[PDB]
Amino acid sequence: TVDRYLRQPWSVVHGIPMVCAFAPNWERVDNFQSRPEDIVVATFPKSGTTWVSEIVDMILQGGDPEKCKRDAIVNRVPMLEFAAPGEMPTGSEVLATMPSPRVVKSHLPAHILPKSFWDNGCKIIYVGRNAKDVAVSFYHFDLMNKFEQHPGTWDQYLEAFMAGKVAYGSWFDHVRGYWERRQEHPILYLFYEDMKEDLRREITKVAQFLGQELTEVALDAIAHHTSFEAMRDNPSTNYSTVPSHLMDHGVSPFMRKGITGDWKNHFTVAQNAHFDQYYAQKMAGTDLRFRTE
Ligand SMILES: Nc1ncnc2c1ncn2[C@@H]1O[C@H](COP(=O)(O)O)[C@@H](OP(=O)(O)O)[C@H]1O
Ligand SMILES: Oc1ccccc1Br
Repeated sequence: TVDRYLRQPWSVVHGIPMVCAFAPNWERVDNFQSRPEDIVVATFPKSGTTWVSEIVDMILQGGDPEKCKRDAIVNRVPMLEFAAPGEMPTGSEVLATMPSPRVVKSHLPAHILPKSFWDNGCKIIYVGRNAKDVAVSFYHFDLMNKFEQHPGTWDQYLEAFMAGKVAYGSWFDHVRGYWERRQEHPILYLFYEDMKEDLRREITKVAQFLGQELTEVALDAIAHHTSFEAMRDNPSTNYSTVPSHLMDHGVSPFMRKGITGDWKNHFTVAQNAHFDQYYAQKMAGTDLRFRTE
């Protein structure tokens, strides 16, 4: 019954391209009832959502791995806007029966994140990643995720990505939006590259933002269980339990490569030069900066 929604071109909601299966009955997102205690993990897709979600859930468990093994991260951290009409309950429905503090995954741009989150002052942890690696990760993600419009070739996908036509829209608007919205809201704004550089440093910042104290032992336990290699091999976090007819894990696994700089293995010389010129124009007039190396 969900099949008619899969592998369809993007729908649109509030002017933002949307996963086809997610777009119907969008009032469930507009009118989502948040709780003041909700923790929002917000990202442009493929920017480290799963990685930070597992860290957050681990902090809430005091660093105990086994409370995070009992269920897959897609059930422990539902995505707000997820829907699979006729096969699965929506993310919003699932969240209503979760005890507090709810950890809420979402990829919505800040200006269409449900206004309840802003009015309850919910803590938001945003994760940004450099646009080149995001493009690469999101291309391979769409090759394997049947919810997505098929991306065709990489060169055509990169063009769509730069023009903000992919699901959830313009990367440039997405990352700048949450960067500026911290002026009126508590937002911890993390960078994927900083987490590659020094993961324990970034865990400590997440912990302080959530008001949690971590012993030295728990910090090491969290870092040990959120390494790329650990999360790739963990069935609870590597999405290998998602059914085959929704994600073709053989095309590309979710825990694909987990590095910074895989763009160098995908951008052609020409694509790289054209991207850099366009990026520099788009990112002028913001102090927000990312690292590609
Ligand atoms: N512990 C970890 N360390 C590093 N990268 C991780 C990671 N867990 C997930 N990732 C990477 O995060 C990306 C997925 O992002 P999201 O969780 O927002 O969907 C993928 O990037 P790659 O496709 O470049 O490998 C995935 O490999
Ligand atoms: O399920 C998805 C669809 C599109 C982008 C990210 C995710 Br996660």
